[PDB]
Amino acid sequence: KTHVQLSLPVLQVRDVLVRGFGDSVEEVLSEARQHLKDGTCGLVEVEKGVLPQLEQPYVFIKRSDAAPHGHVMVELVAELEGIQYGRSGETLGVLVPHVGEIPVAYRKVLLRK
Repeated sequence: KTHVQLSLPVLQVRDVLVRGFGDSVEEVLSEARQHLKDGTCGLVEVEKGVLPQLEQPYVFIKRSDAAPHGHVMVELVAELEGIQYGRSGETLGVLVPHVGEIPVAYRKVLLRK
């Protein structure tokens, strides 16, 4: 399927144990997609002071359209030293590995895969 319904655990930035997906734009997009498929991907909501506490390159989920079955349609955009790889809508948050942190909420998304 071109899209997959996912419920992403929303993590507090200070709880996150693994603060990025790797060391290159291509690697972080690769790893983000693998973790989304394996159900091992978390979401951190972006506010003042969040991104400097995480590791670049960043992987964002961005709204790709204006929400089937309550799932917002999203795609992946990476960012490294202020340059983004991909073009999309509003940021829903930054993706990180999930390694058993307790979430505060869930974010239902339809991931363009």
